[PDB]
Amino acid sequence: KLNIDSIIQRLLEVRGSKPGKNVQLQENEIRGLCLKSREIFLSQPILLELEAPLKICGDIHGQYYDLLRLFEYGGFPPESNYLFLGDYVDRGKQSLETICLLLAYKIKYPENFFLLRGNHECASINRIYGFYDECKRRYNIKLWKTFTDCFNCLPIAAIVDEKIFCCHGGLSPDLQSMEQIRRIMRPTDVPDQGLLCDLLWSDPDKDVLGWGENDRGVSFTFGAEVVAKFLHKHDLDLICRAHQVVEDGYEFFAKRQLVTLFSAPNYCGEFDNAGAMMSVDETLMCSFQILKPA
Ligand SMILES: [Mn+2]
Ligand SMILES: [Mn+2]
Repeated sequence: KLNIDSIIQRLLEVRGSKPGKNVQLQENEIRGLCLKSREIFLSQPILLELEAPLKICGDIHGQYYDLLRLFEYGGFPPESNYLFLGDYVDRGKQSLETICLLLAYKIKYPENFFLLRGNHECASINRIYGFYDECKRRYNIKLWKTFTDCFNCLPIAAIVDEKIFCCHGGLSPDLQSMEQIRRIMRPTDVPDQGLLCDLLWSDPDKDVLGWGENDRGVSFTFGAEVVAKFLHKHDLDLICRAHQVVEDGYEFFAKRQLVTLFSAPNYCGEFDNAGAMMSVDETLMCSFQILKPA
């Protein structure tokens, strides 16, 4: 029933245009993307095990023309494989086009295109920061609820070539074994405390040694020694996360043992930050493509 090729073509038809121009998909089509992608998310593991080559991207936040930019730098699927780390919606002006193209590509290339859950893929958050308002203005509240049901089934973390641990936010004090992530039940809303919360909300902090309070008013901050012990315990080389705006698009922490990625240049139209995209090759070498703000 769902014509994915037609949907992707219309979404990509606005390429090269001045940012702002919408793509008007039909309600039944956007609902179709949610229901079908949801099935795929539930069919695949909640802790993804992926293999290079792979392109990894951080926060997008409805900056649709910067998503299109990332693909023209990285290569449009299926030329390259992709892992996104969450926060697809809110703040930007085109959350709908952004999430729709991502879900379209997931349905089209389910073994070569991956999406993790960010803290904004939660009804309680995206009701406040723009996505609910965008859905209401352009379609209806029922469609927004259909996105919620989809988001509640997104995977939570990925391990790339048994060496890179990927999640939106960061580590948890309750994360002792990877089996604990695998035992998280979907669908679920993101709780105010616990493992799932921390994985989507925590931040690294240079001034903290162990675990400390997070200025967000939720989850914790973690220091470089916590990163060191986590990598050694689970025999990993790198934590790759997002969740925080960084000026150069990427930023290393704890002597290159953790990296923060952010893929929305000129975030909110307020910051003057670059976006970045991490490339991982077959030899497990990491490199970065940089998108300066325009
Ligand atoms: Mn974000
Ligand atoms: Mn976030």
